[PDB]
Amino acid sequence: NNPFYLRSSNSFQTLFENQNGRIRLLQRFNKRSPQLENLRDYRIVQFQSKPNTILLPHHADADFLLFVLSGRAILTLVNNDDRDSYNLHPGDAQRIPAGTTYYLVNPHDHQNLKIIKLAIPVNKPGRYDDFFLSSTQAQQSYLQGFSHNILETSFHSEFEEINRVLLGEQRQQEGVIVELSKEQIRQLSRRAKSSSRKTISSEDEPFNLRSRNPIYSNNFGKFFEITPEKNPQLRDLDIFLSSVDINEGALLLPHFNSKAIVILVINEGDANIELVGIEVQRYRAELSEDDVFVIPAAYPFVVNATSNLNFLAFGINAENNQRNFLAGEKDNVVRQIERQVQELAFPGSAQDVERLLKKQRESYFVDA
Amino acid sequence: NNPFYLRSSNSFQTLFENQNGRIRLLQRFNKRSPQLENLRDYRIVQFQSKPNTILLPHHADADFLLFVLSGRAILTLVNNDDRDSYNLHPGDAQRIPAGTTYYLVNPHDHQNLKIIKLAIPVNKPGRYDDFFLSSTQAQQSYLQGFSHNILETSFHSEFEEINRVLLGEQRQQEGVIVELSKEQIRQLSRRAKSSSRKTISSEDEPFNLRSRNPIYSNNFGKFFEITPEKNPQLRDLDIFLSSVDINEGALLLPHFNSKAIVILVINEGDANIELVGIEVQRYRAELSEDDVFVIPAAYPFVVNATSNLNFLAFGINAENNQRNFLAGEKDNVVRQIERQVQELAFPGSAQDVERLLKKQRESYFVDA
Amino acid sequence: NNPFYLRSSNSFQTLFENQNGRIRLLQRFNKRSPQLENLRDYRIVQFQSKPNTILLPHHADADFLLFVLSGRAILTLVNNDDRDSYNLHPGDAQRIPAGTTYYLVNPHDHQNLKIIKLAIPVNKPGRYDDFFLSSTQAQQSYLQGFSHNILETSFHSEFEEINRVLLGEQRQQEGVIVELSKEQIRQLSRRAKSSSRKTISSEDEPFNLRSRNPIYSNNFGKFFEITPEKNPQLRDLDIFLSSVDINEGALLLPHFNSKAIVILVINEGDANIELVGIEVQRYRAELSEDDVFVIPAAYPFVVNATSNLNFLAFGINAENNQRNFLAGEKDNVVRQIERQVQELAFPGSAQDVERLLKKQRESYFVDA
Repeated sequence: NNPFYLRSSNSFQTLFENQNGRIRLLQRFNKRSPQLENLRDYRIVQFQSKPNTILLPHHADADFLLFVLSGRAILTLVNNDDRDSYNLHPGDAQRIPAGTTYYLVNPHDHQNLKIIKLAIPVNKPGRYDDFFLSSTQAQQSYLQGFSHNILETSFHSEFEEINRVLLGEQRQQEGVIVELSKEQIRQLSRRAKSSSRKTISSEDEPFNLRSRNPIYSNNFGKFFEITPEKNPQLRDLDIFLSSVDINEGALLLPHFNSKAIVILVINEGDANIELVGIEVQRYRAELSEDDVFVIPAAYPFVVNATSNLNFLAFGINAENNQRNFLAGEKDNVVRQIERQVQELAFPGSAQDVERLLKKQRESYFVDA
Repeated sequence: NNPFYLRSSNSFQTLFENQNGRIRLLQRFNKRSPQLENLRDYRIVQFQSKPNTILLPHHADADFLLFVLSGRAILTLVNNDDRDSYNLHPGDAQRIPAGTTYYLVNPHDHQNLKIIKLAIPVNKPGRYDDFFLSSTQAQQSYLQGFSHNILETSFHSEFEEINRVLLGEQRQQEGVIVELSKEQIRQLSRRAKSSSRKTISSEDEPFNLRSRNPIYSNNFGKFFEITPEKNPQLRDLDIFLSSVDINEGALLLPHFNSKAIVILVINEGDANIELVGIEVQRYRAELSEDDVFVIPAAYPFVVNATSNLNFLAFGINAENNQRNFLAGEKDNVVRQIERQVQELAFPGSAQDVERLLKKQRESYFVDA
Repeated sequence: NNPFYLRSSNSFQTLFENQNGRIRLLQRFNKRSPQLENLRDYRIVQFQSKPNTILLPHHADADFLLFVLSGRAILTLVNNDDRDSYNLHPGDAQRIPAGTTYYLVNPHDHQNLKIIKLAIPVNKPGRYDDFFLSSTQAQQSYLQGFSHNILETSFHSEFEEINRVLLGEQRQQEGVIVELSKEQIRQLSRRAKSSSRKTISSEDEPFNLRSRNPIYSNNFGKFFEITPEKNPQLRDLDIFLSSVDINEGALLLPHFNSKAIVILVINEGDANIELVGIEVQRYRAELSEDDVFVIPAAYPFVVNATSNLNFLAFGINAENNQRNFLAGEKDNVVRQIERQVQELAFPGSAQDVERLLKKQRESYFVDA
């Protein structure tokens, strides 16, 4: 019973699912246990869709920070007078302001589209609703919420017309993810602007973690990260994003984040995490794809890859976060203690400590 | 019965009242429905007073954003070394910072003074107290909480003297709102600064809503709005103000605010409102003068004026809010949706959708 | 039963205590009484250690605003690639960011080190844990929370040696505050930056409150105060500091803060305090060394020193706070009400109210 571990097979609630894909909402971080209370305004959403599909137009009373784990997506946000459309590849991230109507195409022919969105609801901490403009066997259009008179007046048309064309009270679709012809992807994709090296510090276009060099990278791992200091959209959310690769049989060395609260999601592969909290308490879990683990701020932890692994991290409370390592040569806080203090904090000579800590000649990732 | 509707006769508690005026406090938004949790920091206050009256000096442990619905006022904020007096007219808005001693005159001879303020308590979320300096048959001066010995040392006088002059333990007024002579309004007014075109973006002086052009206006209504982007006091509170007129028998077309939570207050007239939440849920209400209605962020709604109508609205969480209309020609999000997506999202041809969405030819306000 | 008085003897919990000093954590501000709910993210920590001692390296999931009440300290913050020592004197303040490893030396040979820190926990509002790197008879190292296998791989070493050097499962020390030699204090002191007049507005270094002229000073009292206006560290936190000396038999005149919530801490001496809330409510307490008292924003209060007195104040919600006195010549709000409104608000003529407010020729501090 590890409250910071959310196994994908029992921590989600399906919101919409059919033959074309699925939208699952993670359980609230706080309802499991009160140690995660300052995550109460955040939810994780998972979106997955079959090739040649579109998620129909809708908005939500929540900001979404979306990140493409794998596949390809056309994300099109439709404003009251304009339309922004973006071509997303793995590693691409983009903020969707609360209450923006958008739709989401998977234009690939064989690859499934895998998206995670950090949701930030506006009206009530941690709970929001999807408002679907469309009419569909799964859900009613929100335009159906207005009376016959009000609708007739607003559309300057008889109710029969507006019901036949918009609502369908057979003629309507089956779900909120539906299939596309080739011709329509051919037209829906061809206005979509793609992320670039020149977008890493843009205020509107999508940006990509992996388009820049890792902060740490050796023969055993790669750690990509983008922080509020570099991106104004992450600056506004006070969030950082990381995407880290670990070879099978290697680990990310024990470390902790000074002030950021980390939500990590397994994208591919499996891994063993150990987490330390306060006499000390060991928190352990064995993870697989779609699993979620949360590292409270300043709690040390380690990630031991048991297969080839990638995970995404969301860093809440991100501003001026420091990643402090407890082993290895680079970024090792323990080795920065004055020698006389090392002497008194541990049982052992200064030189006996100094020698023990110099042994691991590598940094960040090592072989296991 | 609609948790977002707050009928004026059932939703206000009277804080003070007598023959000269009255002050009432709206109920906590998050008590009425735990659906309005992110409004818990805010309260609505309604102030009304007769001609040639004054609300005596006091302060509160809340920020106020006050707005003059109708009538005329002199607002005087007293500082520890200074004093600022303002000449206020219908549409005039001003922030009173938390803990600022002030008093408030109705200088008019025949017109009642009607004011609404948005309260933002400091010590407890959504709860604050008024601290009256005056000693009055309806509340004790907060000077009276100090003991006799501390009073005498503080003021360097016998308690008899300070009691006689400050407290009167008859010689004191009957309530906190009391009548004024003509001579005194004469004296109290001749240093009051008035709002003006150049005050539209001050941090000091009152700014008037309806002194710029309306952002939408046609033959059926007018929509005045000032946002954080134009006025620095509104930027600090992160609030927008609107004032909107609607001719009897017209309506504000269905629309939603992308991210702003709106508290609206009926200033004059009668209206029916329809609000759509989530299968859809219809929330409907018939409103009149002094009633309040709350629209959560990204919930669509309509407002149908059954008599000539003016309402005031406060937008919580206002920065970069977008107003998205669902019908009419201008700022219509539905009509920004790509055509092939309209075909897949509604049960009807692409031309069938385009043809209906053009039928309504007006924007914003239409005749019912 | 004053819900704003936090008597030392029954409002603290001992976190650590041994022969060389002790750390204590004040009870939650809100668990006391629902009146202080907007202080639920804050906690007070009292620190005290004997001469020639050191607090062993640790970090916490909280920001600390620490303040030296009396004595001398070397504060060393160790970063992942750097180290920063500071030489602290009474009045010195420094923010220790969350998750910053640090150790705290008392280099004095006779005087104790009295420190208070304002904690702002990161993961759960108002609740944090200390993460000691050291393996001591009083607490396990958090490195012990990782498994045998993991620790071997990370430190490239057999578990016997890791255990034999860092953990020691007799060789280790008794508590988290331990004694120091004179060789060691020599060495830990010779790079220790010391606050001065060019750090008053640093974003990094200690700044001394008492190195500037006080804001109020006369023959009875001294009132030093530094605010977020002039120091970026306090600006990020939205906190002011004050330290005020009052001679025995003198008193701080009745006053309120407009918008700041004040946590005061008796450093040295005894005082009677009258607090006034809302008919009016009298709140009284006899304070002495280490007591804590909260003054909600906009509540008038008075400090009557019954022995030579110094206290420290944290002003939460500090930006643009105004201090309004209610007696004396300078910064007296009551003396700024127009004559005619003084005529209406008190049962005494304007001439009688004029004479009585003028009678206290002194300001801020006066003699009892």
